[PDB]
Amino acid sequence: AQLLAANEQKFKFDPLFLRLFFRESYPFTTEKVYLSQIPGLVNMALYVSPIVSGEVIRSRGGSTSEFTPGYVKPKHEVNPQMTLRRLPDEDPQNLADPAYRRRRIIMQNMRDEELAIAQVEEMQAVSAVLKGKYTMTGEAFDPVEVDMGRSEENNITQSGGTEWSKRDKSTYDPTDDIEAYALNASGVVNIIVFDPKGWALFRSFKAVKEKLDTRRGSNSELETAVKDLGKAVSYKGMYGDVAIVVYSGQYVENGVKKNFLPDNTMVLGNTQARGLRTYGCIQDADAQREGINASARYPKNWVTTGDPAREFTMIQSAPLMLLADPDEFVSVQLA
Amino acid sequence: AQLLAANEQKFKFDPLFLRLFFRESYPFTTEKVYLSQIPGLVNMALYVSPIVSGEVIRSRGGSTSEFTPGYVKPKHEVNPQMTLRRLPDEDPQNLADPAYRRRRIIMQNMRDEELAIAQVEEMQAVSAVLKGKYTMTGEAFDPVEVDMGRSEENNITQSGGTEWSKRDKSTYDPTDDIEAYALNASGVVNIIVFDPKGWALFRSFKAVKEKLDTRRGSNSELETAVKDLGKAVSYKGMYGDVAIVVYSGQYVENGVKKNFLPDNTMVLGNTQARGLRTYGCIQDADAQREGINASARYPKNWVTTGDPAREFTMIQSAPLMLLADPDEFVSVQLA
Amino acid sequence: AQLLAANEQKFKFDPLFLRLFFRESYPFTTEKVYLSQIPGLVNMALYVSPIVSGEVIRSRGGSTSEFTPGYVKPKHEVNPQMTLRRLPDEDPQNLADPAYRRRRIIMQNMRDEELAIAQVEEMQAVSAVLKGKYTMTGEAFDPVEVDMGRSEENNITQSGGTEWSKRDKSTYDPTDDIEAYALNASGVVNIIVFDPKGWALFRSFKAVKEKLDTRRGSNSELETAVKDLGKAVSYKGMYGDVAIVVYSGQYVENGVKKNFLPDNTMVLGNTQARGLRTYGCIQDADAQREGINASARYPKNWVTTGDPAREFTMIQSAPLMLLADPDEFVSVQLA
Amino acid sequence: AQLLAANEQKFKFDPLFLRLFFRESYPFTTEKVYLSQIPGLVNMALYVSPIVSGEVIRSRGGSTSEFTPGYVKPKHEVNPQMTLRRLPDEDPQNLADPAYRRRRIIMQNMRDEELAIAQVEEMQAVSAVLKGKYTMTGEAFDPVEVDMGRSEENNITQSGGTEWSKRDKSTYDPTDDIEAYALNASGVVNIIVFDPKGWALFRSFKAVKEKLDTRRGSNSELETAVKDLGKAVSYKGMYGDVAIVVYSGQYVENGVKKNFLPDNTMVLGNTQARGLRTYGCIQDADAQREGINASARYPKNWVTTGDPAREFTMIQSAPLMLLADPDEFVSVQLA
Repeated sequence: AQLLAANEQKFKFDPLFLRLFFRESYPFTTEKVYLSQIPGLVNMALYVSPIVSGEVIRSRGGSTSEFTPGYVKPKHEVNPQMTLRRLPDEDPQNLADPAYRRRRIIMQNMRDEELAIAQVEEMQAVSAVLKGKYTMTGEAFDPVEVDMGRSEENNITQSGGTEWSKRDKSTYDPTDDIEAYALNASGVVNIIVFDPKGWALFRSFKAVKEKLDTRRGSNSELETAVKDLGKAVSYKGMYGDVAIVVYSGQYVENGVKKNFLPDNTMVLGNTQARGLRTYGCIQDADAQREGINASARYPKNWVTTGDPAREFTMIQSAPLMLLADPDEFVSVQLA
Repeated sequence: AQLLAANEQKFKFDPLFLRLFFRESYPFTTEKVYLSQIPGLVNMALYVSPIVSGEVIRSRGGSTSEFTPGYVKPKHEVNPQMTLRRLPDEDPQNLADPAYRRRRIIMQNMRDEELAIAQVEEMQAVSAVLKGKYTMTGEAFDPVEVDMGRSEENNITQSGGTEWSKRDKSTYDPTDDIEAYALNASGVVNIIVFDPKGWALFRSFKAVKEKLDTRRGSNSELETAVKDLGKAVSYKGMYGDVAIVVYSGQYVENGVKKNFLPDNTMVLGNTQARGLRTYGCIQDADAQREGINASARYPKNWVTTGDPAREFTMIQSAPLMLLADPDEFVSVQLA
Repeated sequence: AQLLAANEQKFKFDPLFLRLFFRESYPFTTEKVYLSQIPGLVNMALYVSPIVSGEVIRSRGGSTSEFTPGYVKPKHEVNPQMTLRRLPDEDPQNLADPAYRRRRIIMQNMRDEELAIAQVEEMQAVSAVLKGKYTMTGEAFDPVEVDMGRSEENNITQSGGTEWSKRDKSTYDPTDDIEAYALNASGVVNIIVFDPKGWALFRSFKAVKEKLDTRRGSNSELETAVKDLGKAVSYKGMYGDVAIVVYSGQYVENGVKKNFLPDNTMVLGNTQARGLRTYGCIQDADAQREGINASARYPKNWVTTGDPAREFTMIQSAPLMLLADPDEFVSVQLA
Repeated sequence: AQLLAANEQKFKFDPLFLRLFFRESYPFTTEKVYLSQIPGLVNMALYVSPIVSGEVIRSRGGSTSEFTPGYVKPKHEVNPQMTLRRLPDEDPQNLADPAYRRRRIIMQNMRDEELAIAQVEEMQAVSAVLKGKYTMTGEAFDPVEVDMGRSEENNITQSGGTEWSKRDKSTYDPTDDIEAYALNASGVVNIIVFDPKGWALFRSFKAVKEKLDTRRGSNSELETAVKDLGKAVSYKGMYGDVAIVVYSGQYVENGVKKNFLPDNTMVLGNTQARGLRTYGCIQDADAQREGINASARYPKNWVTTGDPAREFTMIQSAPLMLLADPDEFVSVQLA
């Protein structure tokens, strides 16, 4: 079987939530996740006298510091009969040999394993910061609930009383609503990412059109972070100070494709927020034997004999997508 | 007798269906097409505790998986009488040379042959995502039937009861009808490609021309399809969570021009829906000698003798356009 | 006499009816032009069994293929007594040399000469796409009629019914009228070339200026081919999906300048339309002696003896501006 | 132990006050900070004939001198239990090395320390420019007062009969009121930076948005100096000759965040105003031996033995932010 060196992917296509807020990652060397080891936030400086004295600063973890990671180990078979996809610049002549066919099917399995894991991680991040709460479910797995600690003031519901869909489309100005909803953000917002359906009603107002910018974007390197995600991510322009992004990602359930976000919703927040990317241990004999207990991903290839005399491929991981301060965003439930 | 390396075209101008739905291709190393050998889609990551053996993600195929490809091989004359278009100041001295003239005419003949094969692929694709059924028939070809698996709920006919035409053009709103039609789609819908006359009445609604956002800089990179296909595809604008595309493409029969789509239809579709581009084997005596049995296209230039003492150039293929999920679309038949 | 190879112009400034619709050129090797030799259309395909052989594919579609090229050979005399545009600080005393000045006047004569061919070619193009019928009639030239094949339904006049002049200039939307004239075009339209006096009334409608996205640098890339001929061509901008451009080129008669298009005229065409730039044969003994029977232009410098004792320079060309599909464009006579 | 030269930080994150008003710095070689030692201002010339010598010029600067700065000195331990951040594309082999892990911990502790000092260095600046009065407190410090020498008229709070909150929101123009506030500013006003809670009140006026040209690009230098703080500061636009900034940075208490400015307040000044950055002696036994008595910061690492047996890293400085003309800024307490 192919060794552990079969890890040649080096593709960074994290979709808009692991790249914009959850950039930093903290893999752990224990079964669970403890927030005590996390550096946390810096304190004040606390004026003291001259050399007379001096007191030591300890960065605590607060109240809750024990979470259970979402361990995952999806498996594929490497049956050497699947018809290989016609990737470009592929000569069938140096392809008929099994030594290359198997070597490429292994890489294909690695690619779609990594894609599934990363997409589940993004689903986890969206479930985390769309409402602040979160849960872990699954067949043959004990349910687990994770609570960030989102304040109730950051879950503004537009349906109650005053919506946006029942106002004049040529006289109503939605800037005041945006300011009133972003006032309680605990920090200046610059990202107001919408939904594909939710953006239509917002843009339908005429007052936004003239003020809205389309000048290619002049915010930051964010346009570079968007151009790679050309399919499900669109960058629109300037609201005057903040950037507008419409994101329409999809994920594949049992047989049906669904969006990450609830249909008519939007979020305000900051592009400089702190998003934890904690990971548990890869509870495998080989990983512990090779000192790779603290890692984000773990590929493995082997051949099982006797009853299932087949060769398999696994990518084990354990995400616990976490947010430092849940109250730095506002989740508007539009209607 | 030119060599077998005469396939230098590099013209990826597939017309709006081989590029939005059937982006994934699969050559086969066997005569028929065994759909069970397709790797298939990917489910999320379904969680398991790291003490129990994981479940193998296997490509569960359908009840029927043994299809027959539609072998197609057009051949052309290379008689050095056909006039040649003038490339910009391409040294007209060498034109009189027959050796260069035949080599030049081979290239144009190959472009014509390839264009003569692009259309059968989309004659298959239009039937596939318009009805879920397709018959391959022709002179000296035994009829073949392909049942994609489309159900009744994805073949709504507007004539069944209340129709759009027999309403009031200035007051009626079709958004509710569009939502009802998209309800039974088994997945997100964002593309509703129309007909050149199936759209002239939908726009006639007073509410539609107000709701439709015809502004440039629209949803996504889909406008690239407009730039590539400036001859048959237009992009009318936005409609909320769905774009408006008018496809007046035409295919030419023996002497006449005809439309791909019937006059009054629309397709509630997903731009991310996967479509198979499976191909059969090149069932040619020469092809097996060089190991080109599993390939998409196969050119061959040769010289016939005895009765038709001329020389021909032929291109063989076997397109079997397929969809993994036929129920991902809705074919509404307007009236 | 100067050598024939002294033909250095390479400054093609074709005015938007030879660079937008008539890109492809077909020089001929026969005194007349045989349209049947043009490639034209290619049939779709035939579903054939892999065993039996298919039928040969021919080049059909055209019936009448007889046309008379409009031979044009203007000449200039090259006496060295003219006044010349003094190059800024390049000719301190080189002008004193008669040979250098004569070579300069030869170059300038050719530069002025090519315009007398470009103007007639563009006039041919306007005659083609404004009515579909063209007449060749001049002194010492027999009158000949050429008909593109344009149907009568594409020469619709705004006078019939309610013209735009007798209409509201504040509330009415001409988009309905524009599209009502656009179905009978056989292909999506995106070019609406106007005449400034005809375009003046269309600009008046408030719905236009509300919809006329005059934002420069739009997704349309035609302006790249427009700014080169900025003398008489503007670029008004986008109109949703279609592109509005104003053309006011004026061709010089014997001493007077006349507009290419009548005042209240407008066209609907596609920027990727196929236009033929077929050329006849230069029926000159000198060209035939060097095998230049098939070419676009053929300069000739030669000195006369005895009665008109001077030196002359001819340029001979046989332009036969043709259209593949004459019904693709629609020419409306505004009112 | 880490060498004293291990001071590789090169991060400049001054929060909009040390980066715009308090540029120049004056570290001191004496324990207390004597104000009478600043360079000061200069007389004009004192005209003198060129036969007689002129009096030598002497500039002193200020009278009240014997101030006393705070002597903040935060510490940190290097307990090698912290879960180190997974730096992108770093190998796991190096993480096993204890020396590299210790160096990484020291480097992170340096960042945490330096982010703890700038908080006081900015709280002092905010307190100085709101009232010109600022007291230093803290356990075991004997609170020390700082009277900048403000006038009384430069504290105009809107508390009369008419305030900005209880008047007309459509016809009132705040230009006159802003100019009346800026009249007693001892200079030309240039910055009207807001606290966002107080900003939202000003933003509601239509007379503001009818003239607030919030075009992207502040002045070509301000937005260059403020993009680094994408988390705390934001730029609104230009109000004519002046710009508007919204500062929302928060200073953290022992466990809780607090705002630098009172919510409904604004302050007016200039970007060219001079602000002193006087420091004091770094009263350290080793710093005296290394000839660094007068400096801005002083890192130190040591290993304690026996009772608090650990290894400590400490940063110590002495900030005594000052101004030359404290009465040039006007702090309006809105209502």
